[PDB]
Amino acid sequence: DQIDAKVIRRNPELTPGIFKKGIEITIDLEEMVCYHSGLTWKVKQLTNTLWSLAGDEHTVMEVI
Repeated sequence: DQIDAKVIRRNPELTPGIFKKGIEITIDLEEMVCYHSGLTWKVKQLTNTLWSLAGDEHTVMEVI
C-alpha cells in the first residue's frame, strides 16, 4: 500500500530544494499522496511505474 519512488523530473518553477532529482519518495497508494518537505502532496499515476504530482504534471516520479 506504500511504494518507494525516485524523482526523475521536476518543474523548474518549484522552489529550489523541493523534489530534488534523484531522491526517494514514498507514495501512499490508498490515499494517493506522497510525503515530502513536511507536506502531503497529491500524486496521480501516469503508468504502472511513472507517477506525477496531481496538479504539477512536470514533476515526475519513477517506481523503484
